[PDB]
Amino acid sequence: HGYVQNIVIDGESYSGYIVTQFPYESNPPAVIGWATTATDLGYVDPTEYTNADIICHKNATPGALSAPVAAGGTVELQWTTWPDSHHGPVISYLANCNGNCSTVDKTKLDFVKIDASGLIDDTTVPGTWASDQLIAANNSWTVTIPETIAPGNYVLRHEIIALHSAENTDGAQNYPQCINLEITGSGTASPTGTPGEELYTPTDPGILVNIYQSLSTYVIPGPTLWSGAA
Ligand SMILES: *[C@@H]1O[C@H](CO)[C@@H](O)[C@H](O)[C@H]1NC(C)=O
Ligand SMILES: *[C@@H]1O[C@H](CO)[C@@H](O)[C@H](O)[C@H]1NC(C)=O
Ligand SMILES: *[C@@H]1O[C@H](CO)[C@@H](O)[C@H](O)[C@H]1NC(C)=O
Ligand SMILES: OC[C@H]1O[C@H](O)[C@@H](O)[C@@H](O)[C@@H]1O
Ligand SMILES: *[C@H]1O[C@H](CO)[C@@H](O)[C@H](O)[C@@H]1O
Ligand SMILES: *[C@H]1O[C@H](CO)[C@@H](O)[C@H](O)[C@@H]1O
Ligand SMILES: *[C@H]1O[C@H](CO)[C@@H](O)[C@H](O)[C@@H]1O
Ligand SMILES: *[C@H]1O[C@H](CO)[C@@H](O)[C@H](O)[C@@H]1O
Ligand SMILES: [Cu+2]
Repeated sequence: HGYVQNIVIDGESYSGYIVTQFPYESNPPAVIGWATTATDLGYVDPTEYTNADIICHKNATPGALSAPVAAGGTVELQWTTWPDSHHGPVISYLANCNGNCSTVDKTKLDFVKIDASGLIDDTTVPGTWASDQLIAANNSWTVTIPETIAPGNYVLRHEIIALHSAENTDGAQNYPQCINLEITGSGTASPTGTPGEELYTPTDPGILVNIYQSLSTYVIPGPTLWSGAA
């Protein structure tokens, strides 16, 4: 359980959607993070992989703000304290809004995988994962905006999938978090994305998986990493 509470881009800081506070305010601030009803700080499970909740988490609505970032620059996402038990991959996607992201129809976002890390080392079961690297780096993850991606208004969908109960059908726990970015630069690529409701299935090898054994490989779920990615 947890959420993205802060975002840093080239020395400027942007509050996340503080789901522990904003849902209970009459006038919460405008932020680049999407609002969600995931008030218990929980997850989306595989029974919702074809439903709108998997896109940007439960009942999510776009943030009213966007953060500028140069193509080729970095975006740092700062999570709340992530529990070590929640081992799994850390996956990040960009989707062009082709318009103002704050009024986008989230079912029309086609997500391009631009960053993904999975099982790092399994010499001691259940292994060291991207989520453990995230914990060690001050509970944060940094992604690079591909330098060739065309400028525009994009959603960054940043996600931890916790696998500690994924040995059972519908056991995986997806924690997606969306923020709005205004990407600048001289990129010209418009890679093909995947609709959020088509990213994952409940039987994917990285989704239905028993991490309490030595794994020789872990297939990170979702579409292929885009060749333009860092
Ligand atoms: C989430 O959206 C559904 C579908 O419109 C709605 O029925 C439900 O009440 C919402 N849940 C909230 C706002 O907590
Ligand atoms: C994008 O839409 C939001 C929500 O209506 C609005 O507040 C904001 O001003 C818009 N951004 C621009 C650059 O027009
Ligand atoms: C570590 O994370 C906290 C909150 O998650 C943040 O306030 C702090 O600036 C971060 N430190 C660095 C060096 O990024
Ligand atoms: O449009 C998708 C396409 O965009 C990139 O710029 C190319 O390098 C290809 O490797 C990739 O498949
Ligand atoms: C490691 O070993 C497993 C069998 O457990 C294979 O499925 C995998 O391809 C790799 O060789
Ligand atoms: C667990 O054992 C497997 C072989 O099945 C190795 O691939 C892995 O590195 C770990 O030693
Ligand atoms: C082991 O093999 C799988 C493919 O079966 C890869 O996806 C993984 O990254 C590792 O190389
Ligand atoms: C990942 O890579 C494959 C080809 O390697 C593409 O077909 C796909 O669209 C994604 O960019
Ligand atoms: Cu949890």
